[PDB]
Amino acid sequence: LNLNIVPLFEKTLSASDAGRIGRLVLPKACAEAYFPPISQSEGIPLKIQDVRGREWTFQFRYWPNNNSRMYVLEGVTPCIQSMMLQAGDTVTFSRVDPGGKLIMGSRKAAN
Amino acid sequence: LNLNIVPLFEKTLSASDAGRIGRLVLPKACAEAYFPPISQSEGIPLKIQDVRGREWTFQFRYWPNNNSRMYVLEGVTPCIQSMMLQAGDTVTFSRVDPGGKLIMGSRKAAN
Amino acid sequence: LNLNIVPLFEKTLSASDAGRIGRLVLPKACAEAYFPPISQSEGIPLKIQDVRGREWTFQFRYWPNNNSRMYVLEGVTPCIQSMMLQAGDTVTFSRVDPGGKLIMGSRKAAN
Amino acid sequence: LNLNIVPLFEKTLSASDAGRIGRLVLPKACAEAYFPPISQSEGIPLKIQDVRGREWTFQFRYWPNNNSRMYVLEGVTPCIQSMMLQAGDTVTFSRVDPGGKLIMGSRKAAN
DNA sequence: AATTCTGCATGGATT
DNA sequence: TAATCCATGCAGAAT
DNA sequence: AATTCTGCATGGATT
DNA sequence: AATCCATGCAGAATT
DNA sequence: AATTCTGCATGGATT
DNA sequence: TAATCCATGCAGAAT
Repeated sequence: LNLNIVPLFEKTLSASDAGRIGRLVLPKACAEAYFPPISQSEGIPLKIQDVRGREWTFQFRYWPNNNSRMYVLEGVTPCIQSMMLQAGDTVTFSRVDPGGKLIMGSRKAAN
Repeated sequence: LNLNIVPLFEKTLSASDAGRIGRLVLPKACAEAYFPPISQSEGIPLKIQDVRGREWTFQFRYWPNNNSRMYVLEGVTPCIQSMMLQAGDTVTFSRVDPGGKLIMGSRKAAN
Repeated sequence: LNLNIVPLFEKTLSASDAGRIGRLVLPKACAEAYFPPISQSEGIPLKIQDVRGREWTFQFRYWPNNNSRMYVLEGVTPCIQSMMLQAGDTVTFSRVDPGGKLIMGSRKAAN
Repeated sequence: LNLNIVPLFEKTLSASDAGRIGRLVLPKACAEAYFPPISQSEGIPLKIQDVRGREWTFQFRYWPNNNSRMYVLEGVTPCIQSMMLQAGDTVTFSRVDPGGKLIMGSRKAAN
């Protein structure tokens, strides 16, 4: 056995995503591409560690938006600014295979 | 099957660690607590991935010093340069189980 | 407020303890005297600090094994090795008061 | 090489401690009992490891207050936020030997 | 030549 | 004091 | 044109 | 009547 | 009353 | 233009 980290996708935080309300809008291509598929209104909870083993629990959810859905991680506020990261910076999602483990990272703006 | 990340230790890079000399000094308590034990001064190769998939292979090695040992990773220059680390930034090592895979991260210095 | 460590109990590591499977077999008297009570043998996740300050989360669990049980901590091998313990060395458990925080420690064998 | 944690003391975080001023009042009894002695208002830098192995540097310092002193750690807001603590939670300090290193941990309020 | 690379030595800071 | 640790110095070996 | 920083000062709250 | 600490607060320093 | 949170629905952006 | 996406606004809800 030998494991490998695979990057899945990335999101740069909007002002809305960052803090306050507590939800992060996931790019919908990426959300269904790499995260679990859900049809249920309020979808599954997701559990994801960072590189230091710090576990986080979000609710992975949709909103019907017109014809199609809008994807969110709810319950993000501790993670964002327990990792002390504000708006316009980027949060990253990767995966450990085999086993499909979700791990997240975070890069601050280029300047 | 469920996988789990545990933090191992951190090192804040000295000018020699980030220097062109291409070596990183590991604290001896941390090297023996968390990296595989080594008998021969000629070390062992260690492979370490970051969040973004970029794997590195360093030589984990020691030097006789007084009577005790001094521990180093050699071959970090590709890694330093690539994640763009300077002296005073911090490199962190944590580990994935089962499989004892080594993963690294980094935070930039506060100023 | 001022804090106090109370020693609870010791185990001499068996050849089966830690190792590839990574479980530490607890004497049933000590698990029920000192660890939180558990009804289902799935157990609970338990958090324990080692003599290095490091916190770990192991699974506190049993197997029924006829009427009586056999109790284990799972996920101990990185921690045991961190303390440089080998079979025949000793694993120790202590309590911090107030608060009953559990500490996992170690003294190596008489030779 | 005998490893051993010694617990030193605890403090319950006030709204000013958990606040964003970033100074933590050490009770003068504990501050003089366990931290290195300081003669002069201008403090010394102090390094404290957290339970997950990350190093933090605060300023250990005092203020004249009536005839006696009032002691503080400055620069705690990122660290306090890191442990997801708020007013009424508890911060604890221990001393890992060999090396006399300070460890800071924390348990959240009873609810 | 003169520079870089290797392996250990040494010394400032801390326990 | 006495001891330890680790950032860096600095002598050969090698470009 | 604030906010944050400082260096305390004051006062509520325990004995 | 003491003492200790959570917080007020009034200038200085920094947007 | 009056701020917080839920679940959308609107409309600028970016294919 | 065409269709979505996604940043955010904003009413019934709920504290």
